[PDB]
Amino acid sequence: SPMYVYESTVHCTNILLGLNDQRKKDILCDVTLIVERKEFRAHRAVLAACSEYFWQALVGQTKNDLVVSLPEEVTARGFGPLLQFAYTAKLLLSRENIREVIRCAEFLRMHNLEDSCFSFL
Amino acid sequence: GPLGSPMYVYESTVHCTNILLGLNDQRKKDILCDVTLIVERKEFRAHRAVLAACSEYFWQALVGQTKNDLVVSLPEEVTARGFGPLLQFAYTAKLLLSRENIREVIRCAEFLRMHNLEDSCFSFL
Repeated sequence: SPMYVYESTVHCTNILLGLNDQRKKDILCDVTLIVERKEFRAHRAVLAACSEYFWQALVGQTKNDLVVSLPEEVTARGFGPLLQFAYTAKLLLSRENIREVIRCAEFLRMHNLEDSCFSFL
Repeated sequence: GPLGSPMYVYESTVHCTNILLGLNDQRKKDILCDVTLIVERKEFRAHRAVLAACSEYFWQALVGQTKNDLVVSLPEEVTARGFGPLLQFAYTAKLLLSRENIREVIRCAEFLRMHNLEDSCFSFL
């Protein structure tokens, strides 16, 4: 009658690696975001999981090949690493893009993604 | 390549868990889902991308399915009793079994070729 329990330490990370690989090959994606004239494929469900901003942006949408344009405040240079972060749990930035990424994150209303989150390699 | 050392790092130790909870939540509310699985005449809402990442059987059944409304009938090997805990595993990283259903679930896991069960206590025979 007792219960056997398994909690996988690797599963979440492997799922995420799988989804990121899909994104990079544009396999099984469902939304095209246009960010400052650049196309980015993603899974709306992953995006809406990370943020209320994308939740409201993507919940109703009932279209073949959905296409959502982000406003001018969101640039490609700031968004790219934030999209990749949603798929890896990792941000790795340099002097070139750190400001824009942080500024993008505040527009996309990501709580407490600030200066002080970052560390040195 | 980059300008400057890409040396400014942030790694989140909650991020993955958080995504997976959001996905499981989406699944249970049936919001932002995209496939309906029919298993022994029962319906399960899910995300094809998530199934494809967890299961080789689902990968190969689902890659190239571009259509919006998607219903997928699983064969008779897949029972509701053996699949239920597996779908939940896929969505939470946790598998809870007893003597009553273990064989049925394990058998179903081999058929689906479910990933990330090898570090478990369970034999696959």
